[PDB]
Amino acid sequence: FFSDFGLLWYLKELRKEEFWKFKELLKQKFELKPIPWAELKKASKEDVAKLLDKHYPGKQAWEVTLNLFLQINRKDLWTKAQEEMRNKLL
Repeated sequence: FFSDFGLLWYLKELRKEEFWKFKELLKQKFELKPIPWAELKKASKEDVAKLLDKHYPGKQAWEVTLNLFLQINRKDLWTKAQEEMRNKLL
């Protein structure tokens, strides 16, 4: 939860139907290659965090997750996460 690049801290806060929509959007500018649905179909929140690190180096994993936070109506997590990042500039 406390790893310097870890997103699981934010992913755990998704409601059950927010998490499912997050996974749905991971399947589809977002030029990169999507995660297969095979991995996503059964994937818990812990599975997704691992899958985001497998398929996207850290900088991209964050950019995709932040953007998806905005699309599933979780602005609060988008701004909490930005805040963690900006705070490390101090």
